[PDB]
Amino acid sequence: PMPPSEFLDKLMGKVSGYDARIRPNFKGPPVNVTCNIFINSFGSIAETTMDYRVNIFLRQQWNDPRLAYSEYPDDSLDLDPSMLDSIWKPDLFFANEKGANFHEVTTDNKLLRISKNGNVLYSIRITLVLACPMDLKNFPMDVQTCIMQLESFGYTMNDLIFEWDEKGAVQVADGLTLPQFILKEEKDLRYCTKHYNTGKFTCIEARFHLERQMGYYLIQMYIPSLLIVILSWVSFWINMDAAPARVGLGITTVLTMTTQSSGSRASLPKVSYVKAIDIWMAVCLLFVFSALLEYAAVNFIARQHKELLRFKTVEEMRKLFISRAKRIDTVSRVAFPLVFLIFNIFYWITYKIIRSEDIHKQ
Amino acid sequence: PMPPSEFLDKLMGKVSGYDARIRPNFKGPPVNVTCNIFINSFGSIAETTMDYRVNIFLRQQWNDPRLAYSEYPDDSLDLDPSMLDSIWKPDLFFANEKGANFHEVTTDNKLLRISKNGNVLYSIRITLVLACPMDLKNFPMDVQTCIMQLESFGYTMNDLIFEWDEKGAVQVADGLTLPQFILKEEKDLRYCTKHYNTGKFTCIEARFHLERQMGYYLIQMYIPSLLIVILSWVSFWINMDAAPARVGLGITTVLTMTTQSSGSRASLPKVSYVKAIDIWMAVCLLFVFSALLEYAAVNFIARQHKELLRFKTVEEMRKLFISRAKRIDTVSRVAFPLVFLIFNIFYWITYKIIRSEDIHKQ
Amino acid sequence: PMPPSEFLDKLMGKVSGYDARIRPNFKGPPVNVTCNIFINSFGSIAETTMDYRVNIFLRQQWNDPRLAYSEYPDDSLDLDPSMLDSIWKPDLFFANEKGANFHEVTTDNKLLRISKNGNVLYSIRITLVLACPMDLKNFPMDVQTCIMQLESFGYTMNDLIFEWDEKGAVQVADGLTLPQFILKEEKDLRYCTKHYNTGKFTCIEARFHLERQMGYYLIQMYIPSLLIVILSWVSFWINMDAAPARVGLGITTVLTMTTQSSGSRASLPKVSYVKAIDIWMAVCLLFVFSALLEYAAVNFIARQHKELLRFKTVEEMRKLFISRAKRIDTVSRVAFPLVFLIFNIFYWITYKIIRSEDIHKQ
Amino acid sequence: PMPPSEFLDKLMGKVSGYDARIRPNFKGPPVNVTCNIFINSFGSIAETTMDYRVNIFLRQQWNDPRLAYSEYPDDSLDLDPSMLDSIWKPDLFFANEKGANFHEVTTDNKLLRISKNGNVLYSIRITLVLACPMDLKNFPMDVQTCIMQLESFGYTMNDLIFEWDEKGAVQVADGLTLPQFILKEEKDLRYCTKHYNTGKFTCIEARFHLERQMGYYLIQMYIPSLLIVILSWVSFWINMDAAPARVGLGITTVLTMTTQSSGSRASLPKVSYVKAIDIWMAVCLLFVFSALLEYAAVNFIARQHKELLRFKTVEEMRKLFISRAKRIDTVSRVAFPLVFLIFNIFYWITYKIIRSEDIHKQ
Amino acid sequence: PMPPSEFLDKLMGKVSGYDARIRPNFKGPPVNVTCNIFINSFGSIAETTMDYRVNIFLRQQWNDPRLAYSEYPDDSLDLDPSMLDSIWKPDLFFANEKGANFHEVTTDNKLLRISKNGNVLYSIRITLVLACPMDLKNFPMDVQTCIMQLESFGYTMNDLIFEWDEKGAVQVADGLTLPQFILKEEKDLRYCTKHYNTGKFTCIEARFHLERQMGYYLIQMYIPSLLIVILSWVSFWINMDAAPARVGLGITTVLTMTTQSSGSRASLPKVSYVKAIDIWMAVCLLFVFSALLEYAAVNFIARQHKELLRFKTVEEMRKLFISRAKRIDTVSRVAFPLVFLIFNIFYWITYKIIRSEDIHKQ
Ligand SMILES: CC[C@H](C)[C@H]1O[C@]2(CC[C@@H]1C)C[C@@H]1C[C@@H](C/C=C(\C)[C@@H](O[C@H]3C[C@H](OC)[C@@H](O[C@H]4C[C@H](OC)[C@@H](O)[C@H](C)O4)[C@H](C)O3)[C@@H](C)/C=C\C=C3\CO[C@@H]4[C@H](O)C(C)=C[C@@H](C(=O)O1)[C@]34O)O2
Ligand SMILES: CC[C@H](C)[C@H]1O[C@]2(CC[C@@H]1C)C[C@@H]1C[C@@H](C/C=C(\C)[C@@H](O[C@H]3C[C@H](OC)[C@@H](O[C@H]4C[C@H](OC)[C@@H](O)[C@H](C)O4)[C@H](C)O3)[C@@H](C)/C=C\C=C3\CO[C@@H]4[C@H](O)C(C)=C[C@@H](C(=O)O1)[C@]34O)O2
Ligand SMILES: CC[C@H](C)[C@H]1O[C@]2(CC[C@@H]1C)C[C@@H]1C[C@@H](C/C=C(\C)[C@@H](O[C@H]3C[C@H](OC)[C@@H](O[C@H]4C[C@H](OC)[C@@H](O)[C@H](C)O4)[C@H](C)O3)[C@@H](C)/C=C\C=C3\CO[C@@H]4[C@H](O)C(C)=C[C@@H](C(=O)O1)[C@]34O)O2
Repeated sequence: PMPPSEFLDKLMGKVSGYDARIRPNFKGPPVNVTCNIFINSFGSIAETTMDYRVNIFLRQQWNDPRLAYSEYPDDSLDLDPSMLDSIWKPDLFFANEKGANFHEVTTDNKLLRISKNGNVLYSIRITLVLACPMDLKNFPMDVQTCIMQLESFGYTMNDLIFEWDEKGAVQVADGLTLPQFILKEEKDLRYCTKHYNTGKFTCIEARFHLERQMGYYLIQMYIPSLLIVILSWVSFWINMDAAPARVGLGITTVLTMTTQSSGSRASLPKVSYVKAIDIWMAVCLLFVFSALLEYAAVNFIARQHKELLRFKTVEEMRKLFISRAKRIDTVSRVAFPLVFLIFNIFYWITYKIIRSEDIHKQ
Repeated sequence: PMPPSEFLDKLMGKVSGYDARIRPNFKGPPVNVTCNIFINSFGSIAETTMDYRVNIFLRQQWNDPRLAYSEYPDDSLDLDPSMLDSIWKPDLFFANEKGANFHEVTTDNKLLRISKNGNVLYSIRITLVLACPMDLKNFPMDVQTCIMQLESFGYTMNDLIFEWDEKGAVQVADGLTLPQFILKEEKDLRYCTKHYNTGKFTCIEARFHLERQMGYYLIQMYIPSLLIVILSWVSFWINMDAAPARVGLGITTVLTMTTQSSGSRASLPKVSYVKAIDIWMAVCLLFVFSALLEYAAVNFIARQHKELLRFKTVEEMRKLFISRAKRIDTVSRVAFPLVFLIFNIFYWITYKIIRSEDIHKQ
Repeated sequence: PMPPSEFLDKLMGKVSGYDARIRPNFKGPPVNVTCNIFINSFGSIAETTMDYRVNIFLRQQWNDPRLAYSEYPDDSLDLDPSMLDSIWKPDLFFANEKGANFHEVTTDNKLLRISKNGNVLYSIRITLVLACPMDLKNFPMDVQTCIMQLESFGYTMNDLIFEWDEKGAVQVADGLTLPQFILKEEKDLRYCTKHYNTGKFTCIEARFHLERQMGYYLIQMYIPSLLIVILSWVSFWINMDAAPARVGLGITTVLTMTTQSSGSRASLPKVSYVKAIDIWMAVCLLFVFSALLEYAAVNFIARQHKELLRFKTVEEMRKLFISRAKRIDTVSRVAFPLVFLIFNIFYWITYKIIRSEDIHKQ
Repeated sequence: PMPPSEFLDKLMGKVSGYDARIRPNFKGPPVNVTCNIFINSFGSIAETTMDYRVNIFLRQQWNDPRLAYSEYPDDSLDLDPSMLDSIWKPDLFFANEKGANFHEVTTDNKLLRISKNGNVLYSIRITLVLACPMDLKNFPMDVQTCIMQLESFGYTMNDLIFEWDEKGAVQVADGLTLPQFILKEEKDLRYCTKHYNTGKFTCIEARFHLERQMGYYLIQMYIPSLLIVILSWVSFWINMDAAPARVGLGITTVLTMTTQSSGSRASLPKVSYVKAIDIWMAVCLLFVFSALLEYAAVNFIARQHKELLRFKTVEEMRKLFISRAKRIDTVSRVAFPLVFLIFNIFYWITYKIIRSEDIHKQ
Repeated sequence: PMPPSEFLDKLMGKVSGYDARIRPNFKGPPVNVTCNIFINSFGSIAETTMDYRVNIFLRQQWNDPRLAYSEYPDDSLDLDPSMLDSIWKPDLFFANEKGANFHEVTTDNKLLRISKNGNVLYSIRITLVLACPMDLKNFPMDVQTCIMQLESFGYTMNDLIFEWDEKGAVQVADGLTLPQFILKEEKDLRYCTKHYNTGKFTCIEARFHLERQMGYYLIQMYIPSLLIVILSWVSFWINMDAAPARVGLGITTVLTMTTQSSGSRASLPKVSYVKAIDIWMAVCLLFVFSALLEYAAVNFIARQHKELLRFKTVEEMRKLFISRAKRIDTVSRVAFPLVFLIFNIFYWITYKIIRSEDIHKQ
C-alpha cells in the first residue's frame, strides 16, 4: 500500500544517514565484490599496435548493509538507472586499456538491482581497446593469450577485495565468431595483486587463448612462393645456349620472390626476432638463387668450352665439357624438387610439433 | 483561456505526483512500445571491418496514464524538446553497434508529442555504426543481410515489451541510393528475445537484404584477367626459335597475373575460406602457367632435335621432331581458347544458379 | 538613465511571463524565419565518401512580440551571447550532414541582437560535413551540384515556416578559392517541403554548381597515356628479325598501360557505370594491344616464309612474303597515328559538346 | 589584515554591481585589447589539406574600471583560474581554423592576473589547426606565408577594438625547430578589418614567412632522375647490332622515369598549374625518350643498309650508311650530356633568380 | 565514536574557512610539491610525426596546513575521489604534449589521501601524446632521448615550486617491453626553469634514453641490398658475347636497388641531413652501377675488336683486344667483392665507434 516515491527517496535521502561517499561497513572488514563479464563483441584485433577491442557487460555484485529494506515483500526490485549518483559504486579500472567509453545512446546503458538483504547488482556496457602484448615467434600458426586485468584505484587490499564469480567465469555470446582467430573454450582465472609504493591493490584477471586460423595464410603466402619455386624449376628444361631466356627467367623469379617477401611482412610490427615466414621466404629465395647460380656455372663451363674450341685433345675435351654441362642439368632437374620436398616435410612437421608443444604447455 | 505555462508545469511539477523515475502503471502489466524507424541515410559500407553507417529517425510510441489531460480540447499538442528530462523515456540500446552519437546542432534533434489520452511520440535522430557479420563465400555476387537489433537494458520482459509497428515497418527515404549495393524492397521483421543470467529482455530486429552490384567488378577485375590470358594466347603465334621472346612474354604474363590477383584481394578481410575471385584468378593463372609449360615442352623437343642433329635415320627423326613440334603448337592454338570458353560458361552458369539459389532460399 | 542589469533581467525574468519554451504568438499564424548563410570556408571535397566540408555563418531572423521594448531609444542593442538559454531559438537541422560541431574557442561563437520592434538576429558559426551524392558519368570534366538542405525538427508547417532572404542569397567570402574546383557565381534557391507520417516540415535548400578543373587531369592522366601509345608506335621502326626487341617493347607497353589504368581509378568510389577515363584508357590499351597483334601477324608471315624456304616457285613466293611483310609495316606506320588522331578529335569534341550540354541544361 | 575570501567575493559578488554580461565602460568609447601570442609548438604542416598546427599562449590585455581595488597594497595579485566565469572575458575567434581545443589536463590551462588600476591579463593555451592557402608555383624551393587571423564575434568596431602589442609582436620559443621548413626572423603585423552586412568587426593578423628547406628534395628527387639520365647515356656505348640490349635499356629507363615522376607528385594537392618538378621531370623524360628515338633512327639506317645489301654502287653505299650510323652515335655521345649540362645551369640559375625575386618582393 | 560524515564535511564546509581558491599558507613561502610518476604503458612511438604515447600515474605530494586534523587517531585516512572539487589541487601541465585525456571509466581514476599533519597524496592516471624532437643522424642505430616536461600555469616561482622525489625518480612497471626500442635503466632528472615576460615558472623534466634495436633493420634492409650486390657480381661470370643477358641483369639490379632505397625511406620524416641508410644504399647502388659500367667498357672494347676485324697487324691486335677484354673480367671478378668487403668493415666499425661515442657522451 505504500507509494514508491517516498520509499525510493527514503533510502537515498539526506534525512537518512546513507552518506554515499563513505564505503559500506566502514572501519571493518573489506568489501567483497564478485565480478562476471559477458563478452558481447570481440574482434578488431590488430597486430601492428598490439591491441584488441571488446564489448563487455560488466556485472559487479557487492553487499551494502545500509541499503537493506524490510517494508516491501518483493525480493528483486529492479530500479531506474538515473539515481546511480549516490549508491557507492565501487571503483574499478582496467590496467591495460585505451578508450573505454560508456554508451549514452537513448539512455545510459546501466542496470541497478538492489535485493532485500542488501545485495546490489550493477551492470554497465563498455567497449575497451584492451592492449595486450603478443609473441610473434611463429607467425602463421600461433596461440595468442590476451590478458584482461581489472583492478581498483584508491582503495587498498584491506578495504576492497575483488573476486571472480563461482558460477561460471566469462560468458561469451552465442553465435560470436572471429574472422581471423578461434576462441578457445576454457579461460584462465588467475588473480594477481599489484604492489605499489602507496599500497597493494586488489586485481583479478582473465586470459583468452586465441588460436590463429591457418586457412588464409596458406592461400595468400605459401602457395605463391611455391609457384615461384616451381617456375624456377621450369627454367632447367630450357636450352642452355638460349642465355637471355634462362637468365631473364631466373632473375625475374628472384625479384618477385624478394617483393613477395617484402610485402607479406608489411602488416606486422617491427619485431626483432626471426619468425616462421622469415624462414620460409628465406629458404624459397635461397632455392631460386641457387637455380640462378646453377645456370651461371653451366654457362661458365660452356664458356671454357667455347674458348678452348676457337682461338690437341680437342674432341675429347669438347666431349668432357658438353657431357659435364649436360650432367649438371640432368642431376639438377631431379635434385632440386626432391630436396625441396625434404625441406617442406621437415619444416611442416617441426612446426606441427612446436605448435602442439605450445598447445600442451599452454 | 488557460495560459500554457501553468499547464505545462502542472503535469511535470513536483506538486504533481508524476515521479519520472517510476515507470507507468507500476506493479502491473508491461508497457508496450511500438517502434518504427526511418532510414535517412544508409551507406559507408566497409568490408574490412564488417560494419555500416545508418542515419535513422527512431520513433517510439508508448502510453502513459499519468500524462493524460482533459482541460485542453486539442488532440496533438506538439511540445518543446527541452523538457524531456522527466517524461520517462524508455531505455533502448542497439545490440551490435559502435559510435551512436546524438545530433546537437542548433538544438537537440528531438520530437515530443503527447496525445490527449496519454499516447507519447518520441523521435530522435541518431547515426549508428552498426556492425554486421558478412559471409564472403561468393565475393563478386552476393546478397548480404544486415541485422539491426533494438533491445532494452535494465527492464525485463515482464516490465517492458518492444513491438514493431503494424502500419509499415521501415520507411526508407525517397531518392536514397547506394553506390555499391542495391537495397531490396522487402524487409524482415523477426523479433527474438535474448536470455541472460539476470533475466530475459525484449528485443526486436530488422533485416535489410543488400544485393551487391556486379558492374564495377566486371570492369576492374574480370576483363584485365581476360586481357592477360589473351596475351598468353598471342604467345603461340611467335616463332619457336625465338626463345627469349616467347619466354619473356610468358614470364611477364605470369608475373602480372600474380600481382593482379594479389591486388584485388587487398580491400578485403583476412577470411579463411575460398571465394569466387580466388577460383577465377586461380584458373586464369593456371592457364598462363600452362602456356609457359607448353613452350617449355616445345623447346625441349627442339633441344632433342638439335642434339641428335649435331654431335642413322637422321632425316626422318628430324622430320618427326619438327612435325611433332609443329603439331603441338597447332593443336594448342585451337585447344587453349576453346577450353577457356568452356570454363567460362561453366563458371558463369554455376554462379548464376548459386546466386539464384541464394535469392530463392533467402 | 536606467541601468542595464535590471533591463536585461526584466525581459527574461521569471517575474515576466516570457516562457521561452512557448513559441511566439502561440495559437496563431506560423513564425516566419529568414535565413542567409555566409560561406567562410569551402573545401575538403572527397569523392570516395561523397561529402564536403563547409564553414558557414548561419544567420536566422525572426520576430518575437514579447521581446519588444519601448524604454531605451537605441535600435540595435547588441547583447552578450551567454544569455541565449531562454530566447526561443528556432530548431534547425541540416538534412544531409555528418559532424556539425559548434565552435567553443575562447567563447561560444554566437551573435544575439534584438531590435526595438522585436526582430531577433541569431548568428552561429558551424562546420558541417555535408554529404552530397555525385554523378560520375564524365570523370575528368563534370559539373557537380552540391545540395545543402535546412529543415526543422518538431515543428510542422503550420507552426514554423522557413524562407530564404530577399537581399542576396548566399554570401561567399572574398578571396575564397578551391584547388580542384571552380565555384559558379549563381546559386539556386529551390525550397521543397518534406512530408513524413508525423506531418509536413518546412525546408529550404541551396545548390552550388561546382565546375571540376581540367588542368590536373590533363597532366597526370592524359599525357602519360599518349607517351605509352607513342612508344608503341616507335616499335614499328625496329627490325622485324629482332623478335625479342619488338615483343618485349610491346609487352611492356601493354603492362604499363594496364597499371596506369588501374592506378588512375584508385581514388574513386566503386561506381557501376562507364566513365570517360574508362573509355580513354580502354582505347589507348586497345591501340597498344593492336600494335602487339600486328607484330604477331608479321612474325607469323615470316614463319611461313622460313618454313617454305628451308625443309618450286620458291623465289617469287619469298618475294611475295617479304613484300607483304614489308607492306604491313609500311601501311601500319602511317595508319596507326592517323586513326589515333581521328579518335582524339572525335572524343574531345563529343565531350566538349556533352560538357556544354550539361552547362546549358544545368 | 583583511582576509582574502571576502575581498575576492566582494568584486564578483551579486551584492556588487559588477554584471559580467555588460561590457566595461558601457555606452562609451570602445574597449582596447592588446594581444601578444607565444608560439610554443609549430609544425605538422601538411600540403595536401593545406593546414598547419600551432600551440599558442594567447595573452589578452584590457582595462576594466569596475575591477579596480584600492584596499590591498600589492600591484600584481595573481588569481586562481576557477573564477573566470564572471570577469567579462572578450570574445575572440580565429577566422581560418579547425579544431581549436582547450587543454583540460590536471587543471584548465588558464592565467588570470588583475592589476590594481584595472588592467587584466588573460592567458590561455590552445592548439589550432590553422588553415592557410599555399601557392605551389615552385615546389622544391618556395617561401610560404602562413596567415593567422584573430577577430571578434558579436561586438562591432565601435564597441571592441583589437590591437597588437608594441613591445614585441610574436614570441617564438627558444630551441623551436621545424624539420621541413625554416621560420624567418621577421613577422608582419598587418591588421585588416572585415566588413559584413551585420557590421564591421575588428581583426588583427600575423604572417609567418616559411622557407622550405631544399636538402631533402635534392636527395630524394633530383639525384635519382640524374641517375636515370646517366644510364640512358650509357646506352650509347653498347653495340648497335645488339638490338634487344639497347632497346630494353632505353625502354626500362623511360618506364622508371615515368613511375618516378608519378611517385614524386603523390604527396601533393591536385593543383592545376605547372610546378617546377613538372618541368624537371618533363625535361629528364624528354632526354631519355630522345635517346630511344636516336637508337630507333640508327637501327632504321641499318635496316636500309641490310635491305640494300641482301635482296650497283653497293660498296660505297654500305660505307655511307655505316659511316653515317657511326657518326650519329659519335656525335650523340658528346651532344647529349653537354645539352643536359646547359639545361641544368639554365634551370638552376632561373630558379635561383626567381627564388631571390620572391624573397626580395616578399 | 565520531561519525564520519560531519568530519568530512567539517574540513571542506563553508562554515569552515577553507577557501579552496586560496593557496595554502597565503602571503608566505612558496608551496613545495614533490612529484613521482609511474610509467604504466610506454609505446606507440612514431617517427614521422615525432611523438610517443605514455600512460603515467602522476603522484603529487604537497602540504596543506588548514587540512590538518587532530580528532581521529588514524594516520592515512584514504578518501573518496568525488570530493576533489575543493581541495586546492595544484596546477600542472605538460609543456610538450597533445591529447592528455583523463580516464572516466567506471569512476574517475583518482586517488586522494590526506595525512594527519596535512600531507596530501594526489594520484591521477593520464595518457599523454608527448611530442619529442628526435635526431636522425644515424638511422639504423641511435639513442633517442625523449623529454617529458612538467610545469605550472598561473603560479610563479615565488608562489609554487616543483621538485622531484628523493626516494626513486620514475617507476617503470615490471614486465614492460617495447617492440622497437630498449629503455635504459638510468633516467636523468634535470630541472630547468622557463622564463616568460609574465614571469618565471617552476618546471621539472625527466629524460628517457631509448636504444633503437638493430635486429629488424638488419633483416629488412641490409640483407636484401647484399642480395642485389651479389647478383650483380653474378653477372661477371656470364658470357661477354651474350649482350642482352648481361645488360638486362645489370639494368634490373640497378632498378630494384633504386626502388628498395626509395621504399626504405618511406616511413620517415622529410629530414634534410644525410642518414646512415642513405650512405649504405648509395654505396650499394654505386656498386651495381659500376658493374654495369664495367660491362659497357667490355662491350666497347669488343666493338673496337669487331670493327677492326670486319670492314695489317690484325691477328695480334685481335689478341690484344680479346686478352684485354678477358683481363678486365678476370680482375673485376676478384676486385669487386674485396673492395665491397673493405667498405663493409670500414662502415661497420665507424658506426660502431660513433654509436659507442654517442653512448659515452650521452
Ligand atoms: C573484351 C575483353 C578483351 C580482353 C578486350 O579488352 C580490351 C581491348 C581488346 C581486348 C580484346 C580490354 C579492355 C577494354 C576493351 C575495349 C572494350 C570497350 C571499350 C568497353 O568494354 C565494353 C564491354 C563491357 O562488357 C564486358 C560493357 O560493359 C557494360 C556492362 C554493364 O551492362 C551489362 C553496364 O555497366 C554498362 C552498359 O557497361 C561495355 C559496353 O563496355 C570498355 C568500357 C571496358 C572497360 C575498360 C576498363 C577501363 O579500366 C579497366 C582496367 O583498369 C584495365 C586495367 C584497362 C581496361 C581494359 O581492360 O580494357 C578496363 O578493363 O579492350
Ligand atoms: C606532348 C605529349 C608527348 C607524349 C610528349 O610527352 C613528353 C615528352 C615528349 C613527348 C612527345 C611527355 C610529357 C611532357 C613532354 C614535354 C612537354 C612540356 C615540358 C610540358 O607540356 C606542355 C604541354 C601542356 O599541354 C598539353 C601545357 O599545359 C598547359 C595546360 C593549361 O593550359 C591550357 C595550363 O594548366 C598550363 C598553361 O599548362 C604546358 C605548356 O606544358 C610539360 C609541363 C607537361 C607535363 C609533364 C608531366 C609531369 O608529370 C607527369 C606525369 O607524372 C608523367 C609520368 C611524366 C610527364 C610527362 O608525361 O612528360 C608528366 O606528364 O615530354
Ligand atoms: C647472407 C646474405 C646473402 C645475400 C644471402 O641472402 C639469402 C640467400 C643466400 C644469400 C647468399 C638472402 C636472405 C636470407 C639468406 C638465408 C640465411 C638464413 C635463412 C637467415 O639468415 C641468418 C643470418 C642472420 O644474420 C645476418 C641471423 O640473424 C640473427 C640476427 C640476430 O642475432 C645477432 C638475432 O635477431 C637472430 C638470432 O637472428 C640469422 C641466424 O639468420 C634468414 C633468417 C635471414 C632473414 C631473411 C629475410 C626474410 O625477409 C627478408 C626480406 O623480406 C627479403 C626480401 C628476403 C630475405 C632474404 O633476404 O634472404 C629476408 O632478408 O639467403
